[PDB]
Amino acid sequence: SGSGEPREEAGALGPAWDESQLRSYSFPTRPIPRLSQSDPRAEELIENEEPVVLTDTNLVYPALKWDLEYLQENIGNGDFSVYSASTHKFLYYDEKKMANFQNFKPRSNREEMKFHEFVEKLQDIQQRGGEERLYLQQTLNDTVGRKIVMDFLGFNWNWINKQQGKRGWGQLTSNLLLIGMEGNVTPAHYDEQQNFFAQIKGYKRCILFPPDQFECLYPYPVHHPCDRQSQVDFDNPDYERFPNFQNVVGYETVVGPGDVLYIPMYWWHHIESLLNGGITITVNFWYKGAPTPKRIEYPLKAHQKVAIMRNIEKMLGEALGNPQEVGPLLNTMIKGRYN
Ligand SMILES: O=C(O)CNC(=O)c1c(O)n(OCC2CC2)c2ccccc2c1=O
Ligand SMILES: [Zn+2]
Repeated sequence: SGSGEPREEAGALGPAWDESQLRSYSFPTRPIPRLSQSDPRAEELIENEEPVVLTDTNLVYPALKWDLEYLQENIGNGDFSVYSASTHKFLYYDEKKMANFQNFKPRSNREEMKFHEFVEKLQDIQQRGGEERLYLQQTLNDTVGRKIVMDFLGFNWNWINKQQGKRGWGQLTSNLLLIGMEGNVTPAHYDEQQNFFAQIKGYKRCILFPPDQFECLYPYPVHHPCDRQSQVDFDNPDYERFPNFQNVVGYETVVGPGDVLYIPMYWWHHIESLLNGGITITVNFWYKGAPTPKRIEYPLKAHQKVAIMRNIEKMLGEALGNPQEVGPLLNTMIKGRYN
C-alpha cells in the first residue's frame, strides 16, 4: 500500500477512490509525503530534489472549475494534439528520431484537431462502447480565449515564481494541458526539467522512481524514438531481459483536484488515470533546472551520472556517423575488459 488509505473528502462524501481503481504491479512502493506548502519539510524536500505532494498551494485554483463544457466554450479555436492508442499504455515517439530506427512504426498516433472535435470524438467512443482511448496534450499558448486567459492570470504565480527563484531554476518553458480518459497510462519515463504537476479534475496515481534506479528501469537508447522511456512492460516484465526490475522500488501517491506533485528533474514517473474515475485534467509547469555549479562536488549525484551516460551516447552517435554503431562499439569496449 503505497498511496495509503484513500483520503476522505469534505462534506462526509467518503472515499474519493478505492484500491480497485489502481492497476496491479509487481514492485513495492512507499508514500510520497502529502504536505502543506507552509511546512518547512516541504521546502527541504524540494531543495533536495525529492518528490512532494503540496496540498494547499492554490496554484491552479481558478482551474478547479474546468470541465469539458467550460473548456470547449472558452479555450478558443487553436489546434490540440490528440494522441490515440488501441491499448491503455500511451508510448510516445520522438518523431525526429524516427529516422535512425527505420525498422519500427509507431503504435500511438498523434492527430491535430480543434477542441470541439476532441469532445465529439470522445463521447462518440463512450457511446460506440469502443476500446480506443484518447489523450489530449497541448502546450498552452495565447491563442486561448479570454476567460481561460483570466483563469491563467488567476494562478498562484507569487508562490511558484518564488519557488523558481529560491531553487535557482531556469525559466518556465511550457504549460502543458493534459486531458485524459479513465484508465489511460503514461508509461515510466524521466524528464530533464523540474516539474510542478498540478492536478485539476479526476485522480491520477503517480509512481516515481529515483535516478539511482536507472539500472532497474532500462531506458531505450538515447537515439531511439522512445528515448527516456523504460523498456520494461510494467504489465508483463521480462525478467530475463531486465533482471534488475525485480529490485525496483517506487514512491507512490494519488493526486486529486487542488494537489500539486513536485516531480524532480530526472525522476522516473509512471502516471495513470484511475480506472472508472472519469476524465482527468492536469496542468504541468516545466522549469529548466539550475545550471551546473562552479566547483564539482564528489561523489556525483545519480542524475549527473545519467546525464554523463546520455552525453557518451550522443557523442558516440555523431563521432561514428551512425547511431546504430553505438551499441556494437560499446560492447566491443566492455566485453572481457570491464565486465
Ligand atoms: O500523463 C501524465 O500525467 C504525465 N505526462 C508526462 O509526464 C509526459 C512528459 O513528460 N513528456 O516529455 C515532455 C518534455 C519535453 C518537455 C511527453 C512528451 C511527449 C508526449 C507526452 C509526454 C508526457 O505525457
Ligand atoms: Zn514526464
